[PDB]
Amino acid sequence: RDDNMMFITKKMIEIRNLLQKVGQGSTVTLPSIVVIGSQSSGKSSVLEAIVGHEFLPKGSNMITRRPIELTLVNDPEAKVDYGEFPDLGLARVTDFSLIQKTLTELNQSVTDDPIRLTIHSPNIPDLSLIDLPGYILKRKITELCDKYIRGPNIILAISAADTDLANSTALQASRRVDPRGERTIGVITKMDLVEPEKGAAILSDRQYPLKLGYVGVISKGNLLASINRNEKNYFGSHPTEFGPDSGVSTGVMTLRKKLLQVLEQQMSSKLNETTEAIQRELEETTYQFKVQYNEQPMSAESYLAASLDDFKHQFHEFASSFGRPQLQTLLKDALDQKVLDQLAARYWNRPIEDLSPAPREPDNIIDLPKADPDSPYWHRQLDTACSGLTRLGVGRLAATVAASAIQQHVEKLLDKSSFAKHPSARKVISDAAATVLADRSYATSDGIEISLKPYKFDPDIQPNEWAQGREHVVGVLQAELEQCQAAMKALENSVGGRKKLKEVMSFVDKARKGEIIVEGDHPSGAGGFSAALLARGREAVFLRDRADILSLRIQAAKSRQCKTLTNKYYCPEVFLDAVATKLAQTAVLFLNVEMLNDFYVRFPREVEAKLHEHMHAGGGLEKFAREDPKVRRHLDLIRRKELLETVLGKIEELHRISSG
Repeated sequence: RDDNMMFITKKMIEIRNLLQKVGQGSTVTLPSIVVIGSQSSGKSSVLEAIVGHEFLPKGSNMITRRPIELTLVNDPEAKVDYGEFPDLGLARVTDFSLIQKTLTELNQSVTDDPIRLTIHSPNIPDLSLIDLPGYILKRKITELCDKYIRGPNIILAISAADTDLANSTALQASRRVDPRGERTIGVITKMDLVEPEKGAAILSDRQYPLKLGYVGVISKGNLLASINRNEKNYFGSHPTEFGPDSGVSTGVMTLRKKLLQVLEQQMSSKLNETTEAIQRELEETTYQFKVQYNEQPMSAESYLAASLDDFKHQFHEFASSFGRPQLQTLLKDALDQKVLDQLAARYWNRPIEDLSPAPREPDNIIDLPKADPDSPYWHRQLDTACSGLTRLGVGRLAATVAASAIQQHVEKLLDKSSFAKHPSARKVISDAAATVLADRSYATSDGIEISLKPYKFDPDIQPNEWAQGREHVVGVLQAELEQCQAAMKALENSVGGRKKLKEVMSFVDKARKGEIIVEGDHPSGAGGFSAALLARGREAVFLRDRADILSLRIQAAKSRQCKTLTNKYYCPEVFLDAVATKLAQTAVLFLNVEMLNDFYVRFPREVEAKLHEHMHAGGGLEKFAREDPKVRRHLDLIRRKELLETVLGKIEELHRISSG
């Protein structure tokens, strides 16, 4: 008739689960029933726990590496037998076969954390037992068991009637950690297959007595009531031995009632000291919240928003920094390299292989200053050079160059930004920039080609542009010369002595004249030189000839005859650089408007949308907060304080219920 006892035990198991949810070792907890049993005694254990409420998944092949915190609720007003998982909150399971597949899947998965469980049934009384592995690597299981039983939990030991009592590791360890036998109750299972003379012997024992006594039961829809009826009728077979007025106590209902009483008593006793300790740790947590974070509230979404605004301000400063002259230098450099490409491909020497060269005799690159001004060869050469340079993918070159530049700045800005950690969000940002630039790339390119269409027809060069082209050509050409000489010296140091590479140069020059010819029947050795030495000699001769042409053409570009633009066909370098600079600058105008400005406008919106879709689609906002240690400690402190507050509230409500 102790409905109020039922309610008070319910409130206390609730507050226990709350304390468990503030964390392990981060607070004091309330006791509960710990069950232990030997191999046979533990099969009878899991079977006992089954029949203690209703059929649930146990046994079979179990790792038992993780305990199972069963928290039961008295379930009036609900007419369906449903059990739910707290970690998978708000998810209910109707059939315990699904619970079978789930918790046995957690079994096969195997941290040492115990899985919590909650089951509601009107038949079952609210309780709080935890099932750890039964005794049978095996040293570790006994370590965890010992650790669990040493603390003042109400330990529930089971023992099969077949095994001797002094042989059961369940009762033996029960007596190991509890010599008085004051906080342990015993259950003798599989008791149907013994004589009731054994029943009185095992259940009523003076060899290893204990308070709370032993309780013998035979454990094995409507399975609860079925096992109940079996308990009621089995004892009619031998009523005088274990029946009314017999000292022993049996059946499942009595075991459950006793469990409720003992749990209520032990828990209620520890309740006062636990309560005082919780009040202390709430005081301390509040103190740390004041001193270290100045009581500043924090949420994951707040962190994400603030850091995103920081990144946006940083990007704004960058965009104010970037502008158009940077594009000017970038494009003008790329077109410098293109000018070099054209001049080499149309005027200068080629790569080197063993076959002797075609003569190219009628006109040569060095007679250019003193050649016929009306020369069809030179006219055609400079004209096809300019046509080739202009009718090149200058649009796609500008688009891809500006794209790589912007993306590089975005990744660097990210490196210095608040998104240094959280690599997932960082990748979302970078990929957003990449997709915006990719979207604008084609339109930028095609538009640049259209804007260049009039300079493709007549890129008329003004004298000032010509002088600019002269000054720039000198620097570009001389820089290329220095690169050639550096690669030459590197070739010398690579091959060995300068004299050796000079010898291989003599051989390659000999093969380049008529003085010697070689056939390709043996591609391993030609001359007194190896195949690799020969290849390196070819590259060395190429570098030599290109270097000589380069210095000669630098002197020619510095000549007085190149001062005026009227002999453009005599000075292709300066002319091509003038064309390159002009194309570069007008392409830079169109690029800056179209691609750059579209990036400055679309980039923040794309960041916002893709980040939202990531954080809300992946549930990755909470993990995003978890990634940074400082904010993780901050949110952990806030959650801890809130949890302790709600716990104290429940305790005060309970104390109100039992005081008035």
